[PDB]
This record gives sequence, structure tokens and C-alpha cells, in this order.
Amino acid sequence: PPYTIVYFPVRGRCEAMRMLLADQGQSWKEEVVTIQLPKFEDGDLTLYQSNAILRHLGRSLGLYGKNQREAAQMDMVNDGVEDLRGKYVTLIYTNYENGKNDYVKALPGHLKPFETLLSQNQGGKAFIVGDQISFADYNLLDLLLIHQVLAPGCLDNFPLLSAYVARLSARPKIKAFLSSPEHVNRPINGNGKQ
Amino acid sequence: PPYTIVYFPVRGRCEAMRMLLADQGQSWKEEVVTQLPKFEDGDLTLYQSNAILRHLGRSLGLYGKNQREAAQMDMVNDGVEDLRGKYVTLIYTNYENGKNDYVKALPGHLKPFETLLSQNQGGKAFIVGDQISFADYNLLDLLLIHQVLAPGCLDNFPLLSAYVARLSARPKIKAFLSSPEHVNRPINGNGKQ
Repeated sequence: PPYTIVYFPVRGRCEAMRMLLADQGQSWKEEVVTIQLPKFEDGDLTLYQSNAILRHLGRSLGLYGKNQREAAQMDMVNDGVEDLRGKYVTLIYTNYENGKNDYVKALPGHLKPFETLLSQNQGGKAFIVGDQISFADYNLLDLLLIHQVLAPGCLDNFPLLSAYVARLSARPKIKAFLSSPEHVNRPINGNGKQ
Repeated sequence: PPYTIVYFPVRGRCEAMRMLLADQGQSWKEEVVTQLPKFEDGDLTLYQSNAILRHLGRSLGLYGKNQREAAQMDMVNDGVEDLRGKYVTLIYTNYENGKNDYVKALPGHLKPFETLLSQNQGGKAFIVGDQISFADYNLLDLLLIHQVLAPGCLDNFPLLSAYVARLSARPKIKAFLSSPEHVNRPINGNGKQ
């Protein structure tokens, strides 16, 4: 510490890290830019790449599992989350009008794997991997929230993902963040589409 | 262990992990298919090429010595993966028309790696720290295929040019790169490169 996030006036690739810091009871400075990013500072350490930052917070704050297997599975989940996020960004910023239809029908095929993982872990009553929350949970949660906005009801056929979202969102510190002015008045994406 | 790699018959996203295992003197079995790659390490099954590289980094001790090195390594690999993703898109989606634009923008993407090397012992060691990491194996693979895509792309980058030559000379990697299994495997699945 101290922590500082330098990024555009959007939720984009930073909401996950913001919810993580909030939930872990940490404070941070927010530096807004208009026109890579985000840049993150942790005392003397400067970082780039939202996932490099998430893993760094996972390591230092104890949100990276308890062993090799969990660490490996968490990486797997995050990589998957990032693959869908990359597709999403492409839609939003380059083929929203035409591509939206195709994306939404294909969407359920991408969520299924996460539903499967949840069922395999304590009947989807705990976290994505293990018995404790990890950096991966915050990233997945964010991915699900913006998708519900992109296509309402996309989680209808997924009772575990659906429950998981309500469960995590109810966590007091996260609930406060999601209700915060900073969060509420910030668009999901930089182009007004979502 | 044992180690098994299930993947299509291409270099693609698996050559980095193959060079890593070879260089670490480990043995493995290839299971050719025509999402992958799937990798098995004893009772552990993994998917996602980068999740696999990180696991090999953790278990084999190629993930740095501290928090700072681990974070810088993640940063570098993420950088490598961004360029690789663009590369894949070119090769499989807009090769004919898009090749030119790609090659031109290319030097802009390499500069940051050159810069990183200059900062680390005058680029005479590894990408991060004084020891090879899972990140070096990935970066090196990315550089090798780019020299194929655009010969001379490393001309304006003496530190990267030296780095490639240096790491390619490591005995076990040199042996691997000269192996038939590597030699008779297309870089990509569509014949373009």
C-alpha cells in the first residue's frame, strides 16, 4: 500500500479489482484518464494488465487457494473468464448491432462450463474453486453481472450461477460497493453500449 | 507426472510448454487429435495453455523468487498472450489483406520487451530476474514465429535478437528444435504463417 488505480471513467476491466479491494476492506486512490491501462500502484510496485494485477492481489491478500491444484484450477477459471470477456469487448466495440444476436445465442454454451464447475464443488454452495473466495470469484462475478445486462435472463437455465451471483452480491462490503455513487454513475463500457 | 499433452498436430499454443519440458529434462507423451490443449500431470488435468504454463512454473520452480518477480512475470506473459491472440486472428481470419498492417504495427509491440530487457542487467540475462521462467519460454516461441511471419522484424531490436540466439542455443532447447517431431509440425493449422 498505498493503492492507486489509473483508468478511464468506465467499469470495464477494473470493476473486478475494485470489488475485490472493497470486499477485502482496503482503501485506494482512483486516478481518472480520458485518453496501456489500467495502471496499478501498490507502494513501490507499478503494474499493467488487469489480470497481472488481479493475480498480484490474489497472492498478497491470500486469495489464491491453499495448494497447487487450487491455484491451477483458479488460473483455469480466470483464463476462461478472460476468453469470454475478450469476445464481449469485441462485440460491444466493433460489431454490436449485427453481432449481438449471434453472441446471445452462443452465450449459453460458454456459461455451462462454469455451472458444471460449481456443481462439482460442494454442490455449488461455496465458491468457484475451493471453500474460500479468490481473485477468480471477483472476476467471474463481474462477467456474469454485465452479461445479465447484455441479455436479461441469460442465467435462467443456470440455477447455480444464478444463486452464486445473488449470494456474492449480498456480501455486505460488495453490496455497499455496488450501491456506491462511484460505481453507479460509471458506465459499464466506454462507448455507451452494453 | 506422468505428463501428457493432448493437442492438434501443430506447433501453435503448445510449443512453449514443449520447449519448457524439454529444457527442464522432463519426459511426456503426445496425444494427437484432429478446448485443447488438454494437459495431464498425474491426477491433475488442465486446460488453457497459460494455466498449464503457470502450473509448470509453480511445480518446476520457474515462477521467480518473490512477489515482485511473480507479478512482473505475469505482466510479461499477459503481454505475450495479447500479441499471440492478434497473431492468431491474422493467420486464421485476415491473412492476405491484413498481413501488411500487422507487420507495420508489429515493431510497436516489440519495443516494450526490448525495454524490459535493457532494464534487466543490460538484457544479458532473462526477461525477469537472473533465472529462466515460464515467461521466457512463451516469449521466445512468440519471437521465433514472428521472425517467420516477417523476417528481419528483430533487426531494430538488438537485445531481443541476442536473447533469441542465446536461449535457442541452450543444449536441450537446441536439441528439441532440431527434433523431427518439431521439424515436421506446421506452425499453424491452416498452412499459413
